[PDB]
Amino acid sequence: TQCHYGQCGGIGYSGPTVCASGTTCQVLNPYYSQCL
Repeated sequence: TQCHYGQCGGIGYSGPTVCASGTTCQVLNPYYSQCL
């Protein structure tokens, strides 16, 4: 599960795309999305 302040991933991310329960995957950049 993607951790708080972890990259849930933007375009081309093949890792943990699901954020921790209570955190939301927020796109900060097209490729950088973070779980806040």
